[PDB]
Amino acid sequence: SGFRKMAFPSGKVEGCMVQVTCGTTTLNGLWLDDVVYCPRHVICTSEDMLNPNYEDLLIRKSNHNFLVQAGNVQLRVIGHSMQNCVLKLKVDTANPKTPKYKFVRIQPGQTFSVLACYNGSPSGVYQCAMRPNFTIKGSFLNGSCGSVGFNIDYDCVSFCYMHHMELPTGVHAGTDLEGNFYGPFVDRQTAQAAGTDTTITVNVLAWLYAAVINGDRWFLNRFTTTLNDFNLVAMKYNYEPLTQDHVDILGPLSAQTGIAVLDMCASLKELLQNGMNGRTILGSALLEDEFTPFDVVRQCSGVTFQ
Amino acid sequence: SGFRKMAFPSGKVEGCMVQVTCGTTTLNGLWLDDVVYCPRHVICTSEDMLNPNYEDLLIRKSNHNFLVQAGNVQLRVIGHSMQNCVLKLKVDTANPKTPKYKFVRIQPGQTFSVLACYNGSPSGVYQCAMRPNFTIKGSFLNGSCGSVGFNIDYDCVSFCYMHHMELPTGVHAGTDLEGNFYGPFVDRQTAQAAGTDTTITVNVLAWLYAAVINGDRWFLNRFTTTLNDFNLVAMKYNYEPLTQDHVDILGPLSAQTGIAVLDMCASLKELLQNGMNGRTILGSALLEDEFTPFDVVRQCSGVTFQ
Ligand SMILES: *CC(=O)N1CCN(Cc2cccc3ccccc23)CC1
Ligand SMILES: *CC(=O)N1CCN(Cc2cccc3ccccc23)CC1
Repeated sequence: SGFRKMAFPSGKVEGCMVQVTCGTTTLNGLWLDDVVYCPRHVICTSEDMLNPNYEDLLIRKSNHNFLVQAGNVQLRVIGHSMQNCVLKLKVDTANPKTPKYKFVRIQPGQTFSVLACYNGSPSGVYQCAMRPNFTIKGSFLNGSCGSVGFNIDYDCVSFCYMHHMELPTGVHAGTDLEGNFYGPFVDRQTAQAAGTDTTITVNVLAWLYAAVINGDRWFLNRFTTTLNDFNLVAMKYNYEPLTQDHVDILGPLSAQTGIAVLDMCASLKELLQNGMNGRTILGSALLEDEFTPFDVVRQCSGVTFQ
Repeated sequence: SGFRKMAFPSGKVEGCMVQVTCGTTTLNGLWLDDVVYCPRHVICTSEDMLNPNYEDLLIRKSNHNFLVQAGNVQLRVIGHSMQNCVLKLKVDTANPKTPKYKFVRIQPGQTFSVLACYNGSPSGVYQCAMRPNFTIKGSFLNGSCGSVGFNIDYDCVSFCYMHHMELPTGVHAGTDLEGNFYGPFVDRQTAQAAGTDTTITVNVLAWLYAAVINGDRWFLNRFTTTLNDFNLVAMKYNYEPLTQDHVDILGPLSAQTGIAVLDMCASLKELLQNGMNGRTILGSALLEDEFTPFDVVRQCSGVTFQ
């Protein structure tokens, strides 16, 4: 028993992190096979960031201008190209520690682990959700860019995020591993506004099911409700609307606890209107939305990986 | 910027986890050099747990009764001994992935990372604190015993915890790597009561300093206070008393924020008496005590490891 915000084990990713230096800037890169991936703003100076023309700046760089280091081993760049907002550096040595991997573009509300790195070296690991406004609320300092987010399925590492920037508001924005930003952001030093950050309703329900599995049952009430009636209340509190796909995804948790989704929705409705009255659920005084239904099943059943 | 409950990277520990089987029971073991460490209750049946005589049960076991597996590689046990509540299985092959390591017995209030494992395979990683009553509030299912807690300093893994049991109350108890339980618990299926679980005051202060570093300053008030006056209020709310050693440890955070410890204590005092009024600090509606002052400095300065 117990419930924790659990990250994936990071060992398979630790062996892929390298340090990338171009001119004076030093960021993290991700070394898979014989290619290193890193944010293209590694080629910028502090002055270029206000309005960078990446194509023009990249012309002034040659293969020998990029210094890639893996601990103390040194890689020779024999080819470079820009793909959207990431640089692909072809090196001479394939990474012997390359795991079974895949590049995936996640959807808002999905969760992943971040391996925060500085100078190519791992600093720590934590779990987070992609917010509905395509930001993440991470922990990143200068030099952490190029750190990656990932999931592990079976023996395969699915890379889904590379960190690029901190917004003036303190939240974080980045790309998939093909270099397409999540959200409308651009890699330029200019005022950018994220949208409204709504609560991931299907995740909150999954976490309420986790609470019941672990013995916190006080919020379970007599009422029930309808999907339309619930969504009308949810949207007033900036909760994402619930759809039938969401109800389908919660089916196995319903089956294990004997509590129907709409009944659970009626408990949530009352929690939104009346608050929590100074009580807690799974050790929290706020409704938590960084666990997907799959995260709950995974943790409550003990799924392991390679 | 940002602040997250961050675990250490787990790769160095993942390569040390093995599966240990004796008779019908299968737990996790920790393979360092040519020794495997595991909970001694691996030699018990479900019936033995009510009142086990470990010395007598261990007599009925020989070296070939223990099956240790590392993925698909198999270790041959050539010597076994009991040290307090852990078994030390001498094997024929030294672990090639043995890191620089150390065994350490931590003090209540210190934090560490747990690598939750099942059948010798990693499932996830999370950070937790040793509570003042020597329990931890983990996430553990059947088969997770022998999972270990650890810290990383420089290039050295400091093992400080091995999981042994779940109390009837849902909290977790275990030993150091010499097999001495933390707290008064015994590895036997009997009703055991943990003491009162108090809040780790010095950690709460460190986290308030983290909040100020990250821009949450609303709780900062006009008043100040004295150590004696603060402790008188803290003990009413089951907070650990603050000592001068605690004030000394917080010195660097005081220097970086320009806020004196006693001034920060006066803010906490008002938070304890008046509550939080539906506001949050670093995304939480509760005062958080699972960050040590060192965790805050580490995260807010970007310390890396091997
Ligand atoms: C994450 C990291 O290591 N850095 C982030 C900031 N900086 C370059 C950079 C990249 C994208 C946008 C942006 C906007 C303003 C200032 C700097 C920016 C390098 C280090
Ligand atoms: C953690 C784990 O894998 N297990 C814990 C429970 N069990 C054996 C065991 C060990 C210590 C105390 C105790 C008390 C009651 C029941 C079982 C107990 C094996 C699996």
